[PDB]
Amino acid sequence: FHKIRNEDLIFNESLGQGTFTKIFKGVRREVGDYGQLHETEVLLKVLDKAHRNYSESFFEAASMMSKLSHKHLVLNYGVCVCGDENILVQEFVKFGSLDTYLKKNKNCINILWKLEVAKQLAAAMHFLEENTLIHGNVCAKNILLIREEDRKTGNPPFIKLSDPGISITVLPKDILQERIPWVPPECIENPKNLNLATDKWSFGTTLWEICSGGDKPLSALDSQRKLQFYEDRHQLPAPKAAELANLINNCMDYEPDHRPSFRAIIRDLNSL
Ligand SMILES: Nc1cnc(-c2cc(N)nc3[nH]ccc23)cn1
Repeated sequence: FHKIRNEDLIFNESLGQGTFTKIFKGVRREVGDYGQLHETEVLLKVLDKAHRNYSESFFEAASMMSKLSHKHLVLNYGVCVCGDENILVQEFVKFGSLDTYLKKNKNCINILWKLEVAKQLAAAMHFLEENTLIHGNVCAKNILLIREEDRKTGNPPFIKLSDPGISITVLPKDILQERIPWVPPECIENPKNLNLATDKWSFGTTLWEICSGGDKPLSALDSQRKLQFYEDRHQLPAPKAAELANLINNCMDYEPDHRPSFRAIIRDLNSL
């Protein structure tokens, strides 16, 4: 990772919190192409000082995202590890993450919008699958909206997949259980089972989010009941707009080896 000095970063408003992290809007002062000076809007993702012992996994997450370059993967600009800070500096995405956007625009997101976003996410995951690169935390909170749909010019929405954060292979068990049903059953059994099939399950859960208007699946269940949901081999209810429900359930297969390739997922989406 490129090293960015603290002096070149300005922290502005808080945008929220993640697992052992806090996120801010900020500005990066930099020399850009042709030697021009720029003040660039950035997302600043800060590891909590109390959780400094996760710094390797925290940065390994971003390192994953920058191993490869792709139009549907968030851009990491660098890191700031001056002083006692562990900061990831990322591109600033004006419209934020899809969990919020789906709730706020629930009245005007239709089947075609959801299909286009699902296709784009499946394209990103196919690229990761072809490169045998595990993401490990696919969810609507980690999908960023670069561009809104503009029917007046035909333009579809455009999304990117953000970094997974600290890996489920190192997080406390209680956090993994709270993350059912994004974390697949085999990873609740043994977080070391994380592998490419993990991301097919979580893609199903994310498609359920995209079809459910801001709702979080199983949010009414406490952690014990989420565990028992897996023990009883239940599936998520179909979204009211159920066009993708069979794909959701085929991806959320309790047998990891039976989950379909992202090539097959893409062919299924193109059939609709
Ligand atoms: N790479 C990223 C990631 N998230 C945002 C973002 C934008 C916004 N308008 N509100 C937000 N609220 C929380 C996060 C966020 C921006 N850029």
